[PDB]
Order: sequence, then structure tokens, then C-alpha cells
Amino acid sequence: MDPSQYASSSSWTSFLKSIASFNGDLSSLSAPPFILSPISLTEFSQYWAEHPELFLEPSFINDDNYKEHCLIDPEVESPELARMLAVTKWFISTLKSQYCSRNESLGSEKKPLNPFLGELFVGKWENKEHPEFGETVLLSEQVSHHPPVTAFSIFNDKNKVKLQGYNQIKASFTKSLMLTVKQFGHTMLDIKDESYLVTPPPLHIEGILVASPFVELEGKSYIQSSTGLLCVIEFSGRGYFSGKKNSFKARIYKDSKDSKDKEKALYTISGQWSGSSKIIKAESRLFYDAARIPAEHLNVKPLEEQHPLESRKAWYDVAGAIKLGDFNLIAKTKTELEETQRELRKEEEAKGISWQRRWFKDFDYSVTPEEGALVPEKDDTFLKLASALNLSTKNAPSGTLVGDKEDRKDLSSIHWRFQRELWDEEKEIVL
Ligand SMILES: CC[C@H](C)CCC(=O)[C@@H](C)[C@H]1C(=O)C[C@H]2[C@@H]3CC=C4C[C@@H](O)CC[C@]4(C)[C@H]3CC[C@]12C
Repeated sequence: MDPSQYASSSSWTSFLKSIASFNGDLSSLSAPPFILSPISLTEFSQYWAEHPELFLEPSFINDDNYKEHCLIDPEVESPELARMLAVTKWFISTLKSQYCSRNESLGSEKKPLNPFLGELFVGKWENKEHPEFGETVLLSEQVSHHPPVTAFSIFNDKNKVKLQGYNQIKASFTKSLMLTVKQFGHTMLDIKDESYLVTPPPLHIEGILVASPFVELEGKSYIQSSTGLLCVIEFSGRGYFSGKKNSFKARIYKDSKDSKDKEKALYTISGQWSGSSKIIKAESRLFYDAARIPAEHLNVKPLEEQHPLESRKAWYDVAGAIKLGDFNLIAKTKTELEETQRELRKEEEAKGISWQRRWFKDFDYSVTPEEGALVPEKDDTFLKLASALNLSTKNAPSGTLVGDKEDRKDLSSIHWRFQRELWDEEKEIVL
């Protein structure tokens, strides 16, 4: 059918009614084929680094050049501040990838494949047009299925730029079928010895009633640096109706203390994360223009060469059935994929290959670990940056501060950490 028929179709109305009895498990939503995406959530990890030059720019900023790596302020006060600006522009540059790519490729946000446990998605940006970049590697692993959790690392050994993080959600519908989504997890970015802690924002999915879903961001994201500098980014959907969307204001502070007072911002950035934004130092200059720089997608090896744990190969028949809009064959291929994976895990275990906690481990940060649980080393980055920001260290929604209501709920404190050795010693998977 034409998208203009979607909203009043029997399938759509049937799906909307089924939401009334929503069990809280999104996996269950029996979404019609036309609103299904053939991309797994393990691929979404790639959206952290689709502008290789912006990902890597902080590593090129040093005591001896920083005033030459700060396009909107050649008079920036410090290399630390220049780097905070660049990491902020990078983080803004991810949002269009993360929150808009299905709209442009499929014509609307669609319901992604729920990843199997142990599912892997790997690739690299080889950065051939820029020798000084080197290859940047993405590893993405499905570390939990009940509930779904994706962990990931993106690293550039040449420039000592490395990213790790993990993600999970909780969602519920309101009466008009808006879907409120709270993200959980965080991502850490190290630029040589300097670190940055990033928290993803809450969001809501609009347009379900009309069968044309889309994301809009709300609340706040933070970027807290080991330098003490902090960026607080606030999202809003003001001006819908006037055709405005995807707005934000980001303010960078000397430290989290100054951040409790807006008038102390060293810079204020505002605009649209999916279009353009300006910056004003404590008149204005263009900070980022998402239309001027296309996304660059990572290199993924051919399907014929992929290991059967790899997302695209693994989801291949299911994807083909979705593309064909065949309810029958989608139900069949899915049941087949479950049998494949069940048998594959058996073989992995038979060869003594660990498939479960493949490249990431769950660390317990609660002051009551289970006897031999994995626990963080003493100068752990996460603890020190969470403390500078007064971030709760528990499994609260991303961005929860100490003493917020959500920080008060006997909540756990388990966080996923990448183990590089595990990739170096990886038994099967290559790029
Ligand atoms: C009723 C189904 C509706 C058609 C869509 C509901 C649905 O598919 C939800 C689960 C889906 C979306 O609608 C948008 C997805 C988020 C998009 C972007 C990202 C960023 C990434 O770093 C982490 C994953 C996340 C948060 C997606 C999670 C699943 C959502 C909410």
C-alpha cells in the first residue's frame, strides 16, 4: 500500500488496539510489515561515529596548535576548552544519525529487529581519503536480550581515540499513543589521556496514531570531562506547527558548580541538531550545519563473508521477508532464526568459545557486590567523572543525578565495560 493508506488500514487499526493491552514488552507489539524495519538494534551503535573527522578532531588539538583548531573562536582560552568544543560538535553531529536515519531511508521511523543474545555487528571506517586518520573500528554486541541491551566500542588506535558504551530503554504509551522512551546507559570517550562521559537523552515517538512515526528528543544530555569542563545540552520540540523541530541549546561551563547558574556559561550553542546551530561566546558564529556534511557509513564485509553471529547475515532471510511485506514468511524466517541461533550457541560452546560475554563484561558498582563479581578498579574513569558531575552511579535513566527521585528507588548498579584483550584474542570474528 501507499503510505497515505497506512493510517486507516485494517492492519493499522488492529495494531493500535493491541497497544491498549500493551504488556510493557515492545518485542511483543505485533506491528504490521509495512512499519517494520529490516535493521537490528545492534547496528545502531554505528551512529556514534558517522563523521570520522569530527570523531577524531579532539586528538589533533594540543598545547602547540589549539588556537588553530577552534573555528568558532580562534581566541579560545585553553586547549581543554578547544577540545570540549570539538567533542560537543561531534556529539551534536551524531544525533541526526541516531534519531533520523530510518526517516530518510525507509520514509519514517520503523520498528527495528529485536536483537538475539550474542548477536554481533562489526565494521570499520578505513578513512582511506585521510592517511593521518587511520582505521576506526566498530564492535557492537548484544549483551542482554531479556531486557535488550546493546554494548559497543569505537576505537582508533592510530590517534588513541576510543569510545565505549551501552544502551537500553524503557518505554510506555500515553492515551494518544505517544511513546515515552527513557534511555539507560552511558558512553565514555577517551582522547589520549583526557576522558569525556556522555549521557543520552530521553525521547518520545510521535505520529504512531497517523502511522508515520518519528523521534523527538526531550530532557538533557551531559558531557562531563576529566578536565572539569561540562556541557549541558537541552532538547526541545518547540515550534512544531511552524515546521520547527529537533532544537537544542547546549551550554559549556567551567565546572558542574557553575552549571547551576545559566549566566556563567562560557558559550551557548542553539539551533537544530538535524540542521544548523550558532554559538555565542559568554553576535554569533555557525557552529554545526548537519546539511553540509553527509554521513559516512562504515565498511561492512560482504554478506557471503560474514560469520553467522553477525547481524546482517543472521537476519538475512527475515529482512527479505519484511522487504516483501509477507506476514507469513516473516513469521516463518523468525522461527527459523531462533533454531539457527540455538544450534549455533551449542557449537560455540562445543568449541569452548564464549559467545555470551564476548567482548564486554558486566561490572558491579554497588557497595554490595556478589562475592566474586567483577568490580571497578580504584581510579575508574566512570566513577571519577560521575562524581564531578554528581551523576548517580545506579541503573537509573541516563542523566539521573544523585538524590533525584529515580536515584532513590534498591536499584542495581551494573554497567558494561569493553575488554580490549577479548577483541585481540577474538577467536572467529574479523573485519
Ligand atoms: C510501535 C512501533 C513504532 C512503529 C515504533 C516503536 C519502536 O519501534 C521503538 C521501540 C523504537 C523507535 O521508535 C525509535 C528507536 C530508538 C532510535 C534511536 C536510538 C538511539 C540508539 O543509540 C539507541 C537505540 C535507540 C534509542 C532506539 C531504541 C528503539 C526505539 C525507541
